[PDB]
Amino acid sequence: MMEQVCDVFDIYAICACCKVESKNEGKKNEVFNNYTFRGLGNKGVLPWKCISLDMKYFRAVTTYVNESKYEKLKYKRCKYLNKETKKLQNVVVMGRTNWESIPKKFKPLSNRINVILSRTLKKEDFDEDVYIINKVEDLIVLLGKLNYYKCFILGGSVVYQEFLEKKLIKKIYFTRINSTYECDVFFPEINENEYQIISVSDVYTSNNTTLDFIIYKKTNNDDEEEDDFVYFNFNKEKEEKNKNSIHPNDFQIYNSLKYKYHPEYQYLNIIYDIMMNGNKQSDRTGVGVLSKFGYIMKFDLSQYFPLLTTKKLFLRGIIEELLWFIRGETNGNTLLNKNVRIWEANGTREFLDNRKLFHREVNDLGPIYGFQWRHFGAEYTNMYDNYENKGVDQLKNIINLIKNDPTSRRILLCAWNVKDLDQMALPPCHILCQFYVFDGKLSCIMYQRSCDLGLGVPFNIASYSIFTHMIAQVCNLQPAQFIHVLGNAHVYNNHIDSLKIQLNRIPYPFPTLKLNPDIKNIEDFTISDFTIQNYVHHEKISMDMAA
Amino acid sequence: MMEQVCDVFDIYAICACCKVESNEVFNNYTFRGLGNKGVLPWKCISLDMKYFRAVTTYVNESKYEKLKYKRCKYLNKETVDNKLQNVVVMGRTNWESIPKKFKPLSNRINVILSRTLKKEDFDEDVYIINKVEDLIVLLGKLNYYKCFILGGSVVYQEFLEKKLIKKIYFTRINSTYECDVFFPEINENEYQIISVSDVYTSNNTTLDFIIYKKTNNKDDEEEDDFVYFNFNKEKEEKNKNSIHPNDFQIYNSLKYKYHPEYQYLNIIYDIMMNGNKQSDRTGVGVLSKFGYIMKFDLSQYFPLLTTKKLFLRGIIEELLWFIRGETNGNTLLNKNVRIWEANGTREFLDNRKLFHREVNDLGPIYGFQWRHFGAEYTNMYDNYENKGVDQLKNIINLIKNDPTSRRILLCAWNVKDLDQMALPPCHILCQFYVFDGKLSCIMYQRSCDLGLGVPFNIASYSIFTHMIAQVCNLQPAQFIHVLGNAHVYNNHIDSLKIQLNRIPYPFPTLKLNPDIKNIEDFTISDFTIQNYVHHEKISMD
Ligand SMILES: NC(=O)C1=CN([C@@H]2O[C@H](COP(=O)(O)OP(=O)(O)OC[C@H]3O[C@@H](n4cnc5c(N)ncnc54)[C@H](OP(=O)(O)O)[C@@H]3O)[C@@H](O)[C@H]2O)C=CC1
Ligand SMILES: NC(=O)C1=CN([C@@H]2O[C@H](COP(=O)(O)OP(=O)(O)OC[C@H]3O[C@@H](n4cnc5c(N)ncnc54)[C@H](OP(=O)(O)O)[C@@H]3O)[C@@H](O)[C@H]2O)C=CC1
Ligand SMILES: CC1(C)N=C(N)N=C(N)N1OCCCOc1ccc(F)cc1Cl
Ligand SMILES: CC1(C)N=C(N)N=C(N)N1OCCCOc1ccc(F)cc1Cl
Ligand SMILES: O=c1ccn([C@H]2C[C@H](O)[C@@H](COP(=O)(O)O)O2)c(=O)[nH]1
Ligand SMILES: O=c1ccn([C@H]2C[C@H](O)[C@@H](COP(=O)(O)O)O2)c(=O)[nH]1
Repeated sequence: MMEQVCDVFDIYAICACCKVESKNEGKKNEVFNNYTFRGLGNKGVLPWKCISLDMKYFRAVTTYVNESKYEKLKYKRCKYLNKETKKLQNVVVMGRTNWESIPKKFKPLSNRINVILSRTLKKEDFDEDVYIINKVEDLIVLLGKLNYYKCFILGGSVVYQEFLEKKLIKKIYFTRINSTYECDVFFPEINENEYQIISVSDVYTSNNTTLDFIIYKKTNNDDEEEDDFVYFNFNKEKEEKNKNSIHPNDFQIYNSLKYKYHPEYQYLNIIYDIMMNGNKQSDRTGVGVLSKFGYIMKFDLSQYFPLLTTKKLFLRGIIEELLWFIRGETNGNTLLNKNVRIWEANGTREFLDNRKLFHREVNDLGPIYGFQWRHFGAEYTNMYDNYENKGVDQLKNIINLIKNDPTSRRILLCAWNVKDLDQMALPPCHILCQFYVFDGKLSCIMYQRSCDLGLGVPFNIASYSIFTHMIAQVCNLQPAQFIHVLGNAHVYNNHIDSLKIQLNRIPYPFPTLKLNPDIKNIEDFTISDFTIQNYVHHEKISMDMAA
Repeated sequence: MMEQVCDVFDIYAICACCKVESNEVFNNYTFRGLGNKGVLPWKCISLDMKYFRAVTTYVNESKYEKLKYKRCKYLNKETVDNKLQNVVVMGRTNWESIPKKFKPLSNRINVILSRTLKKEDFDEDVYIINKVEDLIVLLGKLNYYKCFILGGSVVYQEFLEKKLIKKIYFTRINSTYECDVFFPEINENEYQIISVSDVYTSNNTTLDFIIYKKTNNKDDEEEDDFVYFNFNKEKEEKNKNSIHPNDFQIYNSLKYKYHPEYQYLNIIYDIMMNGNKQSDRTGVGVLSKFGYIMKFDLSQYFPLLTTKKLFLRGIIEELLWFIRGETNGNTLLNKNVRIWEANGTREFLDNRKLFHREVNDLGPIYGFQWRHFGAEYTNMYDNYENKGVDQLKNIINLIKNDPTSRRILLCAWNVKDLDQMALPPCHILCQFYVFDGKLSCIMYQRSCDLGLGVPFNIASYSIFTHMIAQVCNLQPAQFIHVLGNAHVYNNHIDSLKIQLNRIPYPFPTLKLNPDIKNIEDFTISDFTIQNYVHHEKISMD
């Protein structure tokens, strides 16, 4: 290498970008890409009032130093300048407008060497402990004279534009604010060939927005204990086959990422695991799956709504399904009249006949979820019957227990009624929900005996997440964790190519779910009581690719 | 001038010890069998052999310079002497004991402590020595990564006596053999264990690998990226219970905790550090968390906890009682199995509003749901033959006829019958999975008393997996344990703190009488545990 200025001087950019108005931004038919998050500023200030978690991120990154790693950095810089060889601090560079946007109580930025770029102002115009430079070149001369750890370009847009076009940035630390505000300055459109995303953080809520932290990297375009690790892996040739192979190069992006901390990676990593280590099994008439047995996902509903972003999902159907369940309905026609076709195939004359339900009316699904939720143990007759005060009203029971016996270890909703399995159109995939209450917070475990990772699971995650919110609210609690246990976890072979596409997509910050807060009984919700805010997602995928 | 010679020249011992012939008390000295009649005590353990090969062969050429620099400084020298391999040192008996076809040991500087024979009869690359002192001389003049003392007894004895050993790479063979020669008693004060491997089956024995270390008293680009993602972690606020982790010195002093028993101990450590303080229906406190998974590989071991003593006659009798479909508490009481006694008292049933239920009539619990799900429960004496759904019969038929079915569940949580039960089932369901003639089992437990309950529960369902596997001509693969409400009783904490500071032993094995091929034909005599090496019993209360 002919060492580059950005690598010698460790020059990084840090920014936060929200989404922008854009003539309503198309409206619902909207395309999303990394350029969706581009809003920097409005009227010489930030577009948002306070996002404290971003502020705390920005301070920790820009203040953090590692003394032991100075030796190697001084040598490199001294070598580069062909030269021989206080508390160590980072340098932070601000345009004059950026500097003027910062309230006085914050500046100069604590535990940091403050640098301001200006032509109009000179050192005589500042009271503060700051360096003025009038030239990008004077910054590089200055880093050559100073003891510092890393150099952070803090914006604004004009400063971002010139440091990027000069190829002076080695990584961009980029906050995605997943909300829309009025903006009049924007971050430069990043060239996907110059910079690639290498890391994605967990998703958080701060001040009524979700947000995450991504890292772009510029492209090329007691030691003793370490050996004991090698020894303990003398037998790792069984997972070194990765039985199925499916080729490395099909996951360049997935495998390129260094930190994969976005909760959507719980889903994508299970799909990777099944693709590389799954067992080949028969399924039905030849169809074919890769299968594994026993996974757990955990989703923090206090921080986000885990609606998958690596493809497009609609929730109207699965919400109409959940309301249908809560009503205790088994009538397929109710959903079909709402153009929800989830249960259509399971209600046909042929499907019911092949289940031996010869005496069952078309779209009479029998004693499935709804009936077990409101009437477990009652004799199923038909889908029109009035089952009032027949069987156990489980739903009512668990709402009572959450409200009056919250430390109970017996708050389960169970759909797997052994007596009734053969009368069901098909037995339930979603066996039981158990609830947990601590400190005014409701968590839900859902055990799923059979899990179609390609099609079913993304919707099942959404269903039980919404359900946790509904139970949390009618019992006066805040939603905490939704915990999803996978028994038979499988990828249909038909889905494999579609999933390969999806695995190489980078998740977006999750949306948020809003419930009408006036709804105080589980029975009183209707479709318009549910709102998904700030859903940023990749393009729709048909998992079939054929029909 | 404060540097051990052992640290300079990097002298490690590597041994394999089985158990020896004669309630038994176990300790690290339990495992001391080395040899028998100038030969290994056992026919052939291919996994110990494989481990041996790798550890003694392996070098890191990128880490040698730092070694050559501390070494040549020490000898009051500067240069190499006046492809990097390791050094391997054998006693003469140890040297002869090897079948010729292994000698000299591939890719290794073979040495031989022999006061008797000399260079004469042997090539170059095969050094010989008269004293221990003359080994240091030869390492002083050599290019070698690390020096491994390969035994035998006399050699370990005198190398350990002369404080010359930096670490002991110690294989525990968990079977008994006839033996002439033994490893010395390793002083708990001289040495300490810093690492425990996974447990393995090789040649009809379980074994693990542990590391003793001599006691000290007696791209960084993405290294910073890692710290940025921790910007929002709680430091001492998230370690939010003052259980005082410095009471777990042993637990926290181990580097590598790969023994499957750590799946249990780590969950206890987690609920102690991060658990939520709650009341419960007994009124004693708990620390509780929600949602864990443990997986045990039944093909390699029987996961009976070793960090305390467990008894299994009672839990097997419970299981056989379930399989029979019994709900009669008295059957168990008359066999001195008292698991369900408290749940069958007049006072307990009355407080459960079961005023019309006879003592020790537990109602439609496990056994009744497994063999009669949906039948109308009358009393514990009624004949229920061919009433309700025989789930146990059904899961076995599905395993044999439809093994790729995703509907092989055994469910005890009969919502209709809960109020009639002495108490609702803690063990909600079992799901089964068949691949390549191998049976795995998930058991979902809604309520988990770590400490008293869960250790038994692992054993119960591990045994059941073996029984269903046998009668379906399958091999057991994984038992997978999902914990919903996972709690440590505050009255258990002092006892668990003692337990976490104990190092597991290699697991035992379960042998079933192999003639049994119908789930109903098992009897208590059909179950044996082999090679159960355990720490002292603990009263959890
Ligand atoms: N969301 C985020 O992460 C961030 C948002 N912001 C916001 O961005 C906006 C500010 O951005 P913007 O308007 O582009 O202005 P900048 O903050 O980029 O500052 C521009 C000014 O800096 C000086 N300058 C820049 N480059 C040079 C140079 N090479 N040599 C000499 N002087 C130079 C000039 O000062 P002069 O005119 O005095 O010569 C120039 O007018 C505000 O809304 C602020 O709130 C800012 C940083 C980060
Ligand atoms: N379990 C394990 O990991 C291992 C077990 N073994 C087993 O142990 C037995 C071998 O142990 P053991 O019988 O005690 O024999 P050793 O292998 O310890 O060899 C003893 C002989 O080595 C020589 N020797 C010992 N000390 C010195 C010294 N200080 N200076 C010069 N020569 C020395 C002498 O041979 P001479 O009289 O010729 O000078 C001595 O009689 C066998 O049954 C073998 O299979 C062996 C290796 C590993
Ligand atoms: C937006 C922000 C702070 N976050 C990220 N990720 N990257 C940045 N470059 N940022 O801007 C740094 C300069 C602006 O500073 C402030 C503005 C308003 C204040 F009230 C206080 C401050 Cl300190
Ligand atoms: C027991 C053993 C092999 N394993 C461990 N962990 N530590 C040791 N010191 N070992 O002994 C090494 C010398 C013995 O070598 C052989 C004996 C018989 C053979 F047929 C082949 C060989 Cl190589
Ligand atoms: O909500 C649902 C319903 C169904 N399935 C999938 C799992 C299996 O692929 C199939 C059910 O088939 P059985 O396991 O019942 O055979 O449907 C889901 O993933 N989620
Ligand atoms: O095999 C068993 C039976 C019971 N329990 C524990 C869980 C709780 O500590 C208690 C059951 O009481 P409830 O959770 O149902 O209140 O018994 C176990 O851990 N294992």
